Amino acid sequence: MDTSILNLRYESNHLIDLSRYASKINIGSKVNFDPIDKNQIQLFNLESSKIEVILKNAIVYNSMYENFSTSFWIRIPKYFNSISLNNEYTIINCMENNSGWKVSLNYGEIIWTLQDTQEIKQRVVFKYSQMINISDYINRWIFVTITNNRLNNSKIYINGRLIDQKPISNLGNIHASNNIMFKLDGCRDTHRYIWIKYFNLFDKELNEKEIKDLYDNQSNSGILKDFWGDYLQYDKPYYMLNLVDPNKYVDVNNVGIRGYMYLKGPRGSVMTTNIYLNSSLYRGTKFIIKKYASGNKDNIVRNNDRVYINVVVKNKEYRLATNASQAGVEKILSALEIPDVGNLSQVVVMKSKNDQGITNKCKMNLQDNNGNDIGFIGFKQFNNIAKLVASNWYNRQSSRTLGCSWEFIPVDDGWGERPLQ
Ligand SMILES: CC(=O)N[C@H]1[C@H](O[C@@H]2[C@H](O)[C@@H](O)[C@H](O[C@H]3[C@H](O)[C@@H](O)[C@H](O)O[C@@H]3CO)O[C@@H]2CO)O[C@H](CO)[C@H](O)[C@@H]1O[C@@H]1O[C@H](CO)[C@H](O)[C@H](O)[C@H]1O
Repeated sequence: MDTSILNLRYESNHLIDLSRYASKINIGSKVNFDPIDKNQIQLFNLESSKIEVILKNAIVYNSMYENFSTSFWIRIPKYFNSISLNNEYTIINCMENNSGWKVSLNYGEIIWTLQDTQEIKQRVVFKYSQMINISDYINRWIFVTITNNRLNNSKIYINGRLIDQKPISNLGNIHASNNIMFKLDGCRDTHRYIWIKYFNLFDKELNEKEIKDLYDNQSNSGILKDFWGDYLQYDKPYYMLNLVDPNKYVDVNNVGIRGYMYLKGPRGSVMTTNIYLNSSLYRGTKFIIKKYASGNKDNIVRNNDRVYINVVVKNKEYRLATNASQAGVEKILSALEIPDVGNLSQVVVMKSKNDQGITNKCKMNLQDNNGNDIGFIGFKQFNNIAKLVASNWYNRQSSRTLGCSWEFIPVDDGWGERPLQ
């Protein structure tokens, strides 16, 4: 039982339809594909930055009663300018002669619109704030699912969860376009772009289980993610965020075995008046993940990869390490001269999943040199200083949010902050 009417995927050297219908795909000259993952497609605010799918005539939506759904991932750069404030722009267009469906965006909004041949319309909308300290949505990959049941509602899901639903049983015949245009249409911000991936159309209303499964399956959950949702990489400098203490950042008081890594504050804020106000993300000692036991030639960090962690202090690389030999649960982490690590413990097991199954935010399980767990890396308040530690206390704990959850943040043009140093 195959409900896919379009499944747009990058294979070999081409974007192609992997559905049974084999619709034709025309790509403009200014479409960018991410080298690390060519399924990630960047569309600028330019006439030539477009992808047009010409649908088989027989699968064009033209009905009073047929249910259908769409799914895709999107990464939306922060809105930077007041010209975006009240400017709805189409991004995925299947409207013709004022009937059909489309996906549009606006300041802090993702919008679905349906319209019948008598111009009766209904919309469902996801809204997100740009005035939030740490956003789950701004410039981070979002999984969108929209379902349409002609007997009752359109529904919009975000990361597998229902956000909005609205009645559409009053709409009559909807006759959509023969082509789907992926293109910024009516956007007045000349600098705007989006990233998109994994666009699908389905000839049914997807149920909650199907949507959750699709989210889980397209998540690439064997691969660790950076803060934006891209693949976490080796050899790439990252700023660290601890989710349980998000107003602080990592620093090293002094390099060497008598120093320690710790959380210090304030992070401070980035703002453009009445457009955004967020915590500064480009703060503290950068981490670089290094290959240790990975067999893959590529630069991708996978679940259970055994690695080293380097830390950058005054533009020079040091090794994250601890002495595991004294009794005591928490092992304070230091930044060591790489040539002088000696018999200190440094091997880290990178985790994208809680157990074989359940996906968690990044964790780093430090090993001793006999291969026993020293514990997940987090932090411990030693009176007035929160020092970074590895601690098996974390390993024994529920599935609540703990101090061992981290995000890895690289500099990205959709965020727009300037690195201070
Ligand atoms: C709440 C707390 O401190 N939890 C610790 C845990 O501490 C245990 C025990 O819970 C605690 O009551 C006791 O604290 C007493 C102290 O030892 C005495 O010297 C003092 O006179 O009075 C204190 C209160 O009676 O200490 C115990 C440990 O010696 O110990 C575990 C390790 O087994 C953890 O350290 C736990 O704190 C967690 O540590 C985590 C990292 O491992 C992480 O940082 C968590 O933030 C933190 O909750």
